[PDB]
Amino acid sequence: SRIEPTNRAVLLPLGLTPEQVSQARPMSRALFDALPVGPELLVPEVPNAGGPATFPGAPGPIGTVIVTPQISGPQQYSLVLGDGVQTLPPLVAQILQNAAGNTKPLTVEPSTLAKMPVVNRLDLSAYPDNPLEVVDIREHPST
Amino acid sequence: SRIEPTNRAVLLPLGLTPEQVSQARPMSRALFDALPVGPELLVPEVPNAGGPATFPGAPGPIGTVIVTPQISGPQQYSLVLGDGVQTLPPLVAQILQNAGSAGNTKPLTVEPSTLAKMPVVNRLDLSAYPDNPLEVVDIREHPST
Repeated sequence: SRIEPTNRAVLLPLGLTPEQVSQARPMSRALFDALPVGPELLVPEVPNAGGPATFPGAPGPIGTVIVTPQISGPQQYSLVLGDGVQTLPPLVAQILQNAAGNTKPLTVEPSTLAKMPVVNRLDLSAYPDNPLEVVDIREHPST
Repeated sequence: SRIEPTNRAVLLPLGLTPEQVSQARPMSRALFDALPVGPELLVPEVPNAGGPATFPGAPGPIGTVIVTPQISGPQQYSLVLGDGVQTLPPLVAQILQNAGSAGNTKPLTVEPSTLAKMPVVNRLDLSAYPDNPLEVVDIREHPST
């Protein structure tokens, strides 16, 4: 999956550094063809951000982020889609929380959030669960 | 590598103590010649310190330490040079603050959106220092090397 050096918004949550991105070692043309391609590691774009929602009871316009606490376990983050909401993992939410944007998401009650319709339309496959454990090539010269 | 007992700014972050260093045991001439010499453990000499930056929007004078807020992910320290900023390892940032204190005790906190505009530059060598505290061996239990 492709990455860029200037995009502090995606590097900072992921744990990468611009130097560590620009100074990486070369790769053979043969290995580059064997590996299947993933999407760009970029801030996931939301279509028609700021528009009105299709469903009743929506806490806000398209592209806004909503969060609800729990009695136990972590807080459940979510984003407003055109036809509903989709739950997002913490690391994905941290990407969106960086542009400036709002200082905090819309806080809401668990029951109303459970009553709203859930949709799945934005791809999360490329983003991980925790900061990446980047292998230091000087000690591991082969892949 | 050489180190001096008067430089409290470097002894403390590494995990050394002035008395401990002064009471170190002898070394034979035979072993002194065998070991290769490495660069000295001293405070990094940042060039042209204190002047204004060339690039726009610089958060402070050349040589100030910058950090980013913890809410946006693991904190990355950096140094502002004349033409841009270069990253710093955690252990070295502590030495620059302690030595370059002159009464100041903390860095300037800046957000990612304003940080991303600053150009990246690499103009000083910093690979000598380790990335974590020194596990100094208590010589009474290991008198041979």
